[PDB]
Amino acid sequence: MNDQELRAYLSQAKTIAVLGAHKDPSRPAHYVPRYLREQGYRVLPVNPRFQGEELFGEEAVASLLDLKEPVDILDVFRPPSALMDHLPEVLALRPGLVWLQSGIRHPEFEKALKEAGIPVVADRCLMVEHKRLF
Repeated sequence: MNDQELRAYLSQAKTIAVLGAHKDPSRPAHYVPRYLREQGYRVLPVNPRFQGEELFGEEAVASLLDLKEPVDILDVFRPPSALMDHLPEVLALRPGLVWLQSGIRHPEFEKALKEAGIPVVADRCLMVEHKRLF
C-alpha cells in the first residue's frame, strides 16, 4: 500500500472506531481521535474503562461488538499483549482497515487479520499520517 492507496482509504473513511479510547486529553488515545473528529470523521470510542461515558460526542461502549454501524477504520491503541484476546472481535466486526498505533506491533495478530483478508497498517499514528497525506 502506497500513499495514493492509503489516501483512498482515509478520504473514504467515515467511521473510525477507537480501541482503547481515553478521556485524559494528555494521551494519544484521546487527542488523536479528537483530531480525527475535527476532520470530518465519526469516531466511535470503545473502552471498558470508560463505558457509558461520553467521548468525542459519543457514548463509550465496552466492546467492538457493541457498535451499531459498520467500521471503516479500527484505530487501535491497546498494547501488543492485549491484542490477541480481541482478535475474535475484530474478525467478527471485520472493519475495512485495522490501524495499529505507534509502538504497537504483533506478528500473529497481524497475520491472522491478513489471512482473513483485512488490510492492516501498524506502528503509525493516524493523526500524523492523516496530516502528512492531506
